[PDB]
Amino acid sequence: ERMCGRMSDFCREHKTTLRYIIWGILIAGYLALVIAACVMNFHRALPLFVITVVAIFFVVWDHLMAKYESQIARFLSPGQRLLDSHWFWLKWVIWGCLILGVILWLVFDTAKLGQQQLVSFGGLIIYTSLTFLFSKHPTKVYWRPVFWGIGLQFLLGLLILRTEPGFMAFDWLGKQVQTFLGYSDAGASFVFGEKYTDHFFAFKVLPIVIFFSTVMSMLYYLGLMQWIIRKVGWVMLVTMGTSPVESVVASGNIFIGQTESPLLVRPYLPYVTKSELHAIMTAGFSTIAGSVLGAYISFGVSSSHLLTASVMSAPAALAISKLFWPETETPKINLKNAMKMESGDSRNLLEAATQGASSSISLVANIAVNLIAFLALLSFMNSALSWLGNMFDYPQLSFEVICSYVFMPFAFMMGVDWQDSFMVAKLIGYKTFFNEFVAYQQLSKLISLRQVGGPKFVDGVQQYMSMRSEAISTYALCGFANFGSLGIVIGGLTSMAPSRKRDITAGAMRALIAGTIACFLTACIAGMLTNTP
Amino acid sequence: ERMCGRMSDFCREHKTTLRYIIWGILIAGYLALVIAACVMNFHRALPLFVITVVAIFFVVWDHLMAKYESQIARFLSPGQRLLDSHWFWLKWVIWGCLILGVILWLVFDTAKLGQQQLVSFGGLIIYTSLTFLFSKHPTKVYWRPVFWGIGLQFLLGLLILRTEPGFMAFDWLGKQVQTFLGYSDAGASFVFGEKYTDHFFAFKVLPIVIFFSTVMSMLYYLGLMQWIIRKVGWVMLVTMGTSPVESVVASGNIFIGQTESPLLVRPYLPYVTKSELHAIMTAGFSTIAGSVLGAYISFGVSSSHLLTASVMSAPAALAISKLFWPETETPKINLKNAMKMESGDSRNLLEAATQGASSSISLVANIAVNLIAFLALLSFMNSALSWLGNMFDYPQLSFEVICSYVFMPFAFMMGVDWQDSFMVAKLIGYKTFFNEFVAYQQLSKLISLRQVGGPKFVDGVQQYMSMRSEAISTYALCGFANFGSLGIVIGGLTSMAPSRKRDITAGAMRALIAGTIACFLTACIAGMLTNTP
Amino acid sequence: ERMCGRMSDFCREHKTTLRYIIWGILIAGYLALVIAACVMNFHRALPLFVITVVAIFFVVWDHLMAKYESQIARFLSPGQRLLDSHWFWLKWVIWGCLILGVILWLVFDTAKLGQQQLVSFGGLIIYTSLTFLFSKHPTKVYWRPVFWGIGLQFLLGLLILRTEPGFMAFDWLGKQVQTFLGYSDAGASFVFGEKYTDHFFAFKVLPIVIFFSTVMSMLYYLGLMQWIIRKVGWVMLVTMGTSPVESVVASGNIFIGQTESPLLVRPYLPYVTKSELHAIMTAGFSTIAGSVLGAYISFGVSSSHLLTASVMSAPAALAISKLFWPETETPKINLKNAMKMESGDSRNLLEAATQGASSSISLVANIAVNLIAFLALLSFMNSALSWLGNMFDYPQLSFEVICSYVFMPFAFMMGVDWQDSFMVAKLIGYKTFFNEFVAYQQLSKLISLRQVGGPKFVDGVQQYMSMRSEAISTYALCGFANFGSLGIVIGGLTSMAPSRKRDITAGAMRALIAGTIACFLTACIAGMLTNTP
Ligand SMILES: N#C[C@@]1(c2ccc3c(N)ncnn23)O[C@H](CO)[C@@H](O)[C@H]1O
Repeated sequence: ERMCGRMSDFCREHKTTLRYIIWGILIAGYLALVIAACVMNFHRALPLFVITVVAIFFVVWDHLMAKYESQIARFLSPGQRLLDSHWFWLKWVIWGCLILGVILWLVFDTAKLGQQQLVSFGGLIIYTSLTFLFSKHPTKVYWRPVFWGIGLQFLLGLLILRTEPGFMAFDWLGKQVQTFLGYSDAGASFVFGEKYTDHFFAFKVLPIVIFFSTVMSMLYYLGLMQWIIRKVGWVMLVTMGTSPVESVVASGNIFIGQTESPLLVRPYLPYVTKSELHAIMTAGFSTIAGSVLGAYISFGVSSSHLLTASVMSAPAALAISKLFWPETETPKINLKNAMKMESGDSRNLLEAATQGASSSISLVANIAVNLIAFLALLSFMNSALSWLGNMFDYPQLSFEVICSYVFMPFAFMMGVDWQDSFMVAKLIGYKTFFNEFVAYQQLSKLISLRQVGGPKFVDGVQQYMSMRSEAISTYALCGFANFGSLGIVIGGLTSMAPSRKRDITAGAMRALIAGTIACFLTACIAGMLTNTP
Repeated sequence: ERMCGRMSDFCREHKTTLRYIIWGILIAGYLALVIAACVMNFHRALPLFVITVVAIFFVVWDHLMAKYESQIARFLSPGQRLLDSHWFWLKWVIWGCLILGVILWLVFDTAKLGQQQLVSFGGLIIYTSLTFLFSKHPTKVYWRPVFWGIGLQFLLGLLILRTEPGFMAFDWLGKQVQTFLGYSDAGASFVFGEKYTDHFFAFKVLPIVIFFSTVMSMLYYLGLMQWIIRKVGWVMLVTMGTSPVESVVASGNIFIGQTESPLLVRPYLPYVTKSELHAIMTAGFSTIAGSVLGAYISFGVSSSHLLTASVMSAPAALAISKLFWPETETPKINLKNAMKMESGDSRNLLEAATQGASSSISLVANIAVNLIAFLALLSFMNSALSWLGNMFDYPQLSFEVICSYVFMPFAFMMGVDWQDSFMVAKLIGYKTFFNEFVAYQQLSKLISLRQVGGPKFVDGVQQYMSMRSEAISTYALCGFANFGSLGIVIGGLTSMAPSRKRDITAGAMRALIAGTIACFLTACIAGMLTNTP
Repeated sequence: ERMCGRMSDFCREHKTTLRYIIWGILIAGYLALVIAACVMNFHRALPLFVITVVAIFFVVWDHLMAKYESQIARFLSPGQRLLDSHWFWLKWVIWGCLILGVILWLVFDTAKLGQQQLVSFGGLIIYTSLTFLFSKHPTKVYWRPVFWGIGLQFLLGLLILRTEPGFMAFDWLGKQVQTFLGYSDAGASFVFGEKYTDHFFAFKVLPIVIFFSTVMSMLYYLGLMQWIIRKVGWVMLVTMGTSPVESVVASGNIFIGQTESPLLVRPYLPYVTKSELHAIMTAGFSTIAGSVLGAYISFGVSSSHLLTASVMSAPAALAISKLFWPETETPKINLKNAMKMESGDSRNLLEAATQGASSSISLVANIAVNLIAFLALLSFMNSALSWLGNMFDYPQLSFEVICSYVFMPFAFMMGVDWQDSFMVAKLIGYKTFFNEFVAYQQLSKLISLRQVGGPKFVDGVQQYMSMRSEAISTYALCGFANFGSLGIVIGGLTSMAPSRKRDITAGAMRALIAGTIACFLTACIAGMLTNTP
C-alpha cells in the first residue's frame, strides 16, 4: 500500500492549505453565482446581493475587531482619559440636556397625541417608583443600569414605532415569519392527512412549534444564534454596565426559552451572585421563546408587535432586576468566560435537526395538557361562581367579572382608556393565573371581532376594543410569567446548579414580579408612543 | 431607609397577630356573605349553609380532639377496665347475639328475596373458606380483622343499598361526578376543535382523566384527601385492629392508584413486615383510582355502584390480606408515623394543578397503547381459534366461549342466575386477562343493549342480562388486578424500597389473588343485598 | 395443619415427576386434538399437521445435537483431517470449479436476460473494489468472509427469486404478514373511533407498529427469536468464519432494530475489538426492524422483496464490514458466551405484551415528529431553491432535481436503466438525507402511479418506472442508514458500554458507509437476478 502511504503523507503535510483551498473554491463559486445572477438581471437579484454584501461586511468587521483590538483600544484610550478628566463638570451638562430633551419631547408630542400617552408616562414613573420602594436593598441601588435600560427601550420604541425605516423593516420581518410558519403544513398534511384542519390547534399549530424548535436547533448548531446573542449582550453590557453573565442571559432569552437560556452559562452558574441569579430568573420570566412565536402569530396576534416586545423586554428585564435586587457582592465571572457558549453535541446539521425535533415532544405535550386542565378549571370555576352568585340575585358573577375590577388599575396606568381597561384586565388575569396561551387566545378573539366590523356594543356589553389597546395588551402579555411556572423554573435551575438550591428559591417570586413589571413597562412605552386612531 | 427598617421591625414583632387578624377578617367576610345569602333567600341558599355548618362542626371537633385527647382518654379508661373485667363472660353473649341477628336477617330477608341471595351468602362463605384453606400460615390466623371487615362491609351495604337516606346520598354523590366530568369538554373542544367527538375515546374520555388527575393533585395539595384518609383509616384501625401503615394505605387506595398509594408511607416502607407488604399490595390490587372513575362513568357504568364498591373494597382487602397472609412478626411503625403524610413540593395551588396535569401524560399514553395492543391480540386470538375450531366443524370457538365456561362457577357463587353467569364469566375473563377497561366497555355495551329494549334473545343468543347481574358485575370488576400489572407493581414498590426486593416479589401473586377474592366478596355482598326485579 | 404439611412434603419429594407428568398430559391432549382433526378431515387439517411435524422434528433434532455433540464431532473428525491433508492441492480445483460455474452462469443466463444484469454484476464488482481500495487496513484483509458472504447472498437470491419452491414460500410468507397487520384495526377503531381512517397515517399505521412491537416482545419472551437467531448465526459463523459476537448481532439485526440488537450481547460489549464494534454498527445500519415492516407494507411496498432484502442484508453487512475494517486483534469472547442471550425481566406472557406496548410510545412519537420536521424542511428547501433558481430563468431547481444527477451513477451501477436511474437517484437522496420512511412513501407513490395504468410521460415528465427498477429500489432502500441516526446510535452504544466511547465514535461513519454499500450490493444482486418484463 505504498500509494496509500504516500497519499496519507501528502494529506498530513499540507492539511491546512488543502481545506483552505477547498473553502476558497466554494466561496469563489458562490460569488460567481451571485455575480452571474446580478448580470442577468439586477432588480430580480437585489436581495441576494444585499445579503452577500452584509455577510461580507460582518465577516470583515469581525476579523478586524479580532485582529486589531489592542490597537483600537490604545487609540481610544486618550479620549477616555480626557472625558474622565472633564466628567466632574460635564455630567451636569449632559444630564440637563437629556432632561430638557425629555421635557421637550413630552410637551411637543405626548400632549399633542392625547391624555392617554401622558397617563402611560405617569404609569411608567409609578411602576419605577413602586419597584424602588419595595426593593431588596433600597440604599444599594446603582442607578446607571435603570436609566440606561429605560433609555434603550425608549430609543427602540422611537426607532421601530416612529420612523418609516424601522417600521418597514419590522413589518417585513414579521411578514417573513408568517411565510415561514406555513411550511409545517407539508408535514402536518402527511402525518394527519388532508383532514388535519378538522382539529386546528392540535394538528396544525403544534407542528409549527415542532418546526420552529427544529429550526432553532439547526441555527444553534450553525452558531448564528450565539453571534447575535454576543452582539446584543455586548451592546447591553457596554451601555448599562451589567455583568457579562446576566447580560448574556438576557440577550439569549430574547430567542431561547426560560428553561434553556441558562444553559448558555451552565458551567459558571454555581459562582454567580444572588443579584445575577435574580436577573437570570427575571429575564427568563420577561420574554417568550422563538419556538412558541408561530403559535401566537397563528391566533392572529401582530407579529411585528411580538418581535418588538421581545426585543424591548431584555433591557427592561435587566433594569427592573437591578432596581428590585441591586448588587451587593463582587462578580467573579469575566467577559471571556461569559461569552463562550458551549455548543451542543451534534455531529452534523441533520443530527441537530433531529435532536431539535425530538425535544419538542415534551413541550408540545405539556402545551396541550396544561391548556386542557386550565380550561376545565376555568369552566368549573365559572359554574361555581354562577352558582354562588345566584344566591344574591347576581348569577353573572364570574372569573372575568372579578378580574375586570381587580386588575383594572394596572391596565389604566399603562395608558388604556377607561372603557378598554376593564377588558384588558381580563387578559391580565388570564395571563397571571393560567398562562399566556389562554390570554392570547382571548386577545385573538377580540382582534377578530374588531376586524369583522360588527356592532361594538350588544345589549350594553362591549364586544371589542380599540387597536391601540390591542397593541398595549400584546406588549403586556409577551412573557412566560405565571403563578404556575415557578416550580419548573426552580427545579431546572437547581438541577443545573444543585449547590445553589437555597438561593434559587429565595428570589423566584421577586423575579416573577420583576418580569411582570418589566412587561408592564414595555407596554407603558408602547402606549406612550402609539397614537389614538 | 428608616421607614423600611421600622416597617420590618413592626412585622417581626407581631407576625403572629397580623396573619391571624387577616385570616379572621377573611373568615368574617365569608360568614357575612353566607348570612346575607341566607337572609335574601333561605331555600335558595340552603346548600351553602349546610356546607358551612358541617365545615365549622368538623373544625371544632378536630380542635377539641387535638386539645382534650388526654382528658377524654382518662374519662374513657374506667369503662374499658370494667368491660375487660366482664369480657370473659360477656363475649359469649355478644357473639351469640350477633349470630342470632345474622340468622334472623337471613331467614326474614334473604329467603324472602329468593334463592340467588342465599347463593350469594353461600358463595361468601365458600370464598372465605377457600381463602383460609390456602393460607400462608393457617395456624397463625387472627380472626378479629376478618370478621370485623366482613361486618363493616355488611353494614356499609345495608346503609347504602337498603335505606333511603344512604341511597339518596350516594345517588346524589354519583350525580355530582357526572356533572363534574363534563367540564373537561371546555378544554377538549379547544385543543381538538369542535370535531373532537369524531374520535370519542381519545379526544373526550382521556381529557376527563387529565382533569381528574389535576383535581386530585390540587386536593392533595389542599390536604383534604389526607384528612379523609386519616378519618377512614382510624375507623378501620380501631375496629379491625390492623397496623397503622396497612390501614392508612388501604384507606388511601380508595382514592389513589396502586402505584401512588404507597407514597403515603414511603419513608417507613423498608421497616414494614411481610404481612404489611402483602396487605399493601392486596389493597392496591383491590381498588381503582379516582383519575379513571370518569372514564368508567362515561362508558355508562353506574357511578353510585362504582363509589360503593370503591368504599367497600378497603375492609374486604384488609380482611382477605389478613386471612391469606396473617401476621407472624412484630410491627415497628406506630400510629403517629403512619398518619403523617409528607405532602408534595408544590408552592401554590396552580403549581399543584400543573404538576397533576403533567403527570397524566404517561397515564393516558399507556392506557391508549395497552388498549390498542390488547384489542389487537384479542382479534388475532379469536381468528386463530376460529381457524382451529373449523377443523372440528365448530368455527364458533372463541375466547369468549371458553371464558363463558371457565369462569362460570365463580359468577354462580356470586349469586348470578344460571343464564347470566355465563355472560358474567366473559367479563371476568376480560378483566383477568387484559384489564378492567375492556370488561367495563363490554359491560357498557350490555347495559346499553338492555336499555334499548330490543329482543333479549336473537337466534338463540342472549343479548343482555338483568340489572342485578349488571350490578354484581360492576362490583366484581372494580379493581386493577390483572396479570399484566404485576411487573409494574413490583418495579414501583422495589423502586420505593430497593432493600425489600426479595420480599416484594414473593407475595405479589398472593396479593393479586387476594385482591380478586376481595372484589368477589364485595360482589357477593352486593348480590345478597339486591333484589330481583 | 398436618394435611398441609403432608401435601408440602409430597410436592417437595417428587417435584420433577409431577410437572413432567403435567406437561406430558398437555402434549398428549394437543396430539389428540391434532389426530382427531386429521381423522375428521385431512385436507382441511393439513397445515396444523405440517406445523406439528416440523415442531417435533426440530425438537428431536435439538435434543439429539445437544446430547450427542461429542460423538458427532469425533465421527466427523477423520474426514476433516483427510480434507486438511489434501487441501493444499484440492483448493485450486475447488476454486477453478467455482470460477467456471460463475462464468457459465454469467454467459448462459445474464447475457440472455440483457445488458442491465451484466451492468449489475459490474456494479457489484466495482462496489467491492471501491470498498477494498478505501479500506482501513488494505493489507490485513481476510478474504474468506467477503467471498462467502457474496456467495451466500447469491445462493439466497437464486433460491428465492429463481425457483418455484422458494418463490411460493416467500410470497406466502409476505401474504401472511399482510393478514397479520390488519388485526391492529380492532384497537385503532375503538381508541380513535370509526373515523380513524380520516387520519390514515397517525391513526392506522402507527398502531400497526405498536402491535408488531408487542408481538415481537411476546416472541422474545417465548424464546423463539433467540432460537432462530442462533440458527442463522451458527450458519453464518460456520460458513464465513466470523466472530461469534458479530455473527449473533448480524443475525439478530434481521428482526431487531439497530438500537436494541446489541442488547443481545450487552455484558460482553466492553471486551469486543474495534473490528467487531464496526461490524455491529454496520449490521445495525444495514437492516430494518420488524416493528416498522408493517408500515412499509401498508404504504404499498412488496412484502416479499422486503423480507428477502432483510434476510440478504446480514451476510452483506458482515462481508462489507470485514473488507472495510478487517480484524487485526485477537477476539476474546467465545461461542458459548455469545449464544446465550439474557432474556428480559417478564414474569408472564401478558406482562411481556404490556412491556412491548409501553416501549412503542417513544418509537411512534419520534417517527411522527421526525417526519413532520423533515417534510417541513423539504418544503422550505424546495421553495428556497425555486427562489434562487428563478434568478437564472430556471425556477424548476429543486432538491429532487439535484439528487437526480448527484446519485444517478450509484443507481446506474445497480443495473437500473438510463431513464429510471434518475428517478431512483431521487429515492436514494431521500433515504440518505432524511430517512427511509420518506423514500418508501415516494416509492409507494410511484408504484401506485404505475399500477393505475395512466400515461407514462406527461408533458415530457416521466410518471413511473418499470417494476424491476421498483424492486431494485426496494432492495436499495432497506436500511436505517442515514446521517441523522449517527448521534442516537453513538449515544445508545456508549450508554451500553461507557468505557468504549472513544472507539465507538471513530468507526461510526465508516459503519454507516458500509451499511449503505451492503444495501447497494443486495440491490445489485437483486437486479442481476431479475428479468426485464
Ligand atoms: N412547558 C411550557 C411552556 C413553554 C412554551 C415554550 C417553552 C420553551 N421553548 N421551553 C420551555 N417551556 N416552554 O408553555 C407555557 C405556555 O406557552 C409556558 O408557560 C411554558 O411553560
